[PDB]
Amino acid sequence: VEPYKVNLSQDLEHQLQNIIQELNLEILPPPEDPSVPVALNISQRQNQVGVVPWSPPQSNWNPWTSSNIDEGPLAFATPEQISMDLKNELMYQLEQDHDLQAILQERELLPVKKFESEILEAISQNSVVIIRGATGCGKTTQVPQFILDDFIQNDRAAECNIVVTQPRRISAVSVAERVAFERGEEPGKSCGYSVRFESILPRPHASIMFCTVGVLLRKLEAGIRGISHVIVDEIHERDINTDFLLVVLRDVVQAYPEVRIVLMSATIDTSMFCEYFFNCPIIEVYGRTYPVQEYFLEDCIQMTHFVPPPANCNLICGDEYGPETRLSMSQLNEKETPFELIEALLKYIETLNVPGAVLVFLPGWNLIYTMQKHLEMNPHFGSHRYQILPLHSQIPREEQRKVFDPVPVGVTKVILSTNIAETSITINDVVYVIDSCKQKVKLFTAHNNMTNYATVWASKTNLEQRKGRAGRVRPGFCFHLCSRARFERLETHMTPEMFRTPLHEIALSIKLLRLGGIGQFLAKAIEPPPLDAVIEAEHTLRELDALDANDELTPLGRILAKLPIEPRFGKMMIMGCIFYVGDAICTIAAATCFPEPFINEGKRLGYIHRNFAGNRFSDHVALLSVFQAWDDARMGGEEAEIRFCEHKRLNMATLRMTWEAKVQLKEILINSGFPEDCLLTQVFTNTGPDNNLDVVISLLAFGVYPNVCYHKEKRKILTTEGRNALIHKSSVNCPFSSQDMKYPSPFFVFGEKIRTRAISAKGMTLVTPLQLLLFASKKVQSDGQIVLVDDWIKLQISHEAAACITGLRAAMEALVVEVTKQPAIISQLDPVNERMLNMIRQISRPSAAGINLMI
Ligand SMILES: Cc1cccnc1-c1csc(C(=O)Nc2cc(Cl)cc(NS(C)(=O)=O)c2)c1
Ligand SMILES: Nc1ncnc2c1ncn2[C@@H]1O[C@H](COP(=O)(O)OP(=O)(O)O)[C@@H](O)[C@H]1O
Ligand SMILES: [Mg+2]
Repeated sequence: VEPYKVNLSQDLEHQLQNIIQELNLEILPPPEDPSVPVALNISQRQNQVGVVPWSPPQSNWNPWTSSNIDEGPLAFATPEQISMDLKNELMYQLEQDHDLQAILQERELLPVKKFESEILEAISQNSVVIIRGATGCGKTTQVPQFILDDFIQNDRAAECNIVVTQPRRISAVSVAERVAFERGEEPGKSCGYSVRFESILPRPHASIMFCTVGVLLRKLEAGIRGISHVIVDEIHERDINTDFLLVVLRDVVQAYPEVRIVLMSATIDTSMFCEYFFNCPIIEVYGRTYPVQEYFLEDCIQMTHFVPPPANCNLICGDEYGPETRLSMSQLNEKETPFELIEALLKYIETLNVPGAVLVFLPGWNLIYTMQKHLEMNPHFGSHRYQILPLHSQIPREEQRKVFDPVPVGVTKVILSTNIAETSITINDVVYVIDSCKQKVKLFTAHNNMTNYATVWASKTNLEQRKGRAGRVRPGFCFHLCSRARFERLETHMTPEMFRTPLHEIALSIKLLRLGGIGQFLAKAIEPPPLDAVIEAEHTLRELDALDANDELTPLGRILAKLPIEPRFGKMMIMGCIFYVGDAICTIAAATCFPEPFINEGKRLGYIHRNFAGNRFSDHVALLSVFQAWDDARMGGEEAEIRFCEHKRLNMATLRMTWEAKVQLKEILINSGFPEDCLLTQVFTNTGPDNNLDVVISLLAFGVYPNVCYHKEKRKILTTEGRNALIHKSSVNCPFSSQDMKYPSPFFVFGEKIRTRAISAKGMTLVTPLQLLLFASKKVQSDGQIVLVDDWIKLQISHEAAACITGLRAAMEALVVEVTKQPAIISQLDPVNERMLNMIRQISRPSAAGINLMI
């Protein structure tokens, strides 16, 4: 499209030239001929292979707080006292609690129970152990208890502190709350969880800490201090952080052979892990399972006499089935889930007349919420006959526990669940399974910066373990919604995350923990990542100045490594602190770790939701506005909060988690030397002119880069690549069917590129051309009249202004490096550097680009 004109005032034009002359930067001269455009865009230490240090549990050391015990009963108490005190407390609890006895009886029926003696024997004599058994035997909930009680009953409760790693956030919290119940406790006594931005630490001795691997790695700066056993759960799922930890722990096992690693896996080939850990023993666990009659899409269409509404493996069909079964299946698009058939399959399950729950496997939040409303709109699937419980990570823990509840007699329990119900948790009374045969994976391509949340085909392993969910109670049934032809064009195993995930967050961990070369360390992985991913990670971190030319951790990189956030968002927060808008930026950063706090239900945003935006045309401004209004409503107590959150249609749980995350991000910046006065909550207006919010949007543009786009007409936008895309339906910038939005700038930075039959941009914020050139661009080529931004945008703007705004970028990044050496210096900055920040504040203003949002 034709270049967008930028109306820079003459006063601003000269101010930019002044500060560049004061900063001792030259204006790169124009090109001799417009044909050749000039580009305006402008330690000696090494590490060796070291091991993470280890030490066993002490009496006076708290492993969770990583501190000494000076005051309290266990201050200077002996290991022998503690051992008896905890034993006597447990032995008294068991005989005085008839409710705990009933629970302790349920435990001793679990298939894993009859292997207890063997597991304890293996772990006691061998460093590393693999506990292999079918999903639902009780590996996760019982093994850590067997190990703890074995030390308690034998008067060694002081010599036991267990770490249990889980792949998912909800697994670590659920299991903590479940094992707590199984000991008649709440989390905080002998059982605790530690996840990103949430923790209930357990007691200092005879304790189990359930956690995500990410948390554990961030706490290993000091080393594995005061831990006897490290249990790595659900290794078969091949979480990238789990794979990485197994590299770290194998080095720990070798240097400190007294430590006790315990790997626990579903029914897969564990030779790869066995060989990796020096041919360690494999304890086989198993209970009674029933043969499950497995059906494919052909069987499902024939048994139900189904007819769909008005390469592809549906066009291929077995010749042993009926003619109409062939013709019906043909009309089903395999890149959809057959919603109407699942509804018809539920009806068939009734006709069989054998009471049991139906576990439906769907990919992601989107298709489960679609399946739910689809059913409930049919009165037949009401409370009278049916109980439809959704099961994904983003549900409240109130509703996640309701899947385990028995239902009233003559009612069917249908679980619309994700891959969480595959191997992580087992549901009881499951006789029926409907497998969509799909997975939702986070595929990232760094060349165009596309976050592809794609629905892809599951493996034979997945189908085999999804089938196994039906055969725990009685002879079950599994309904695969994939052709017999498709089952052949399916892989044996899924691509492990290590092969298809960005490694820059693992690369910082490697350097922070001082484990040597990024490539050197990652070469020791059980299945090393692709070369191009390691090169990309090293390049990305060198660009941010997180690493130097020798690939060693800079003072900036050290901060980014300690922040549990995308390194680029980490740098955005550091810059926020220099501009004294740290709190706002910490809020924005935190918000990216949780779902949108707005309850939309799929439909476009109403008045209430859009009113938070103001005149800024920003989902990010809307989010900050919600937090300013919600934080005020909190002062009226817990009930006033619930009334505000329900009146405005906000997820109160999401706002609380985000705020707690913001406080923890703020905490790490303080500990890094940043002053508190640059992180104080500041009042702002989302309609009136506000210079603090102008800067916040500028630093936002830096953060989400290279997610920039240009608006065409209606919902159509063109991306960084120069390809057409759509404004997401959930955005405040998304118009209604008719009324076209007159945007005062066609430019937008945004959060992520959700791919669904097209390119859609979610979490959109309006930016001015000055912000584009300053923070939201790398390559800028000028021909004297027209500048070319990243070879996809042309601006009819002054050559001197473009070179000067590009000057400020380099000046700003130069200041960040100087600030990260001693963050205290942001309070007392050089007069020239304060004048450079004031000039960034100036071009941040809408007025500086000839725009008035009020009009
Ligand atoms: C609340 C508080 C007050 C003071 C200090 N710290 C915390 C805290 C918040 S979260 C947390 C944690 O996650 N600690 C933690 C987890 C894991 Cl998984 C292991 C180990 N111990 S170690 C390194 O492995 O020896 C330790 C501690
Ligand atoms: N929150 C819970 N509510 C009810 N039962 C549960 C809960 N968590 C686990 N269980 C039960 O514990 C048993 C084993 O669970 P788990 O330890 O996760 O097994 P594994 O890790 O071997 O697959 C199952 O019968 C399951 O139903
Ligand atoms: Mg398990």
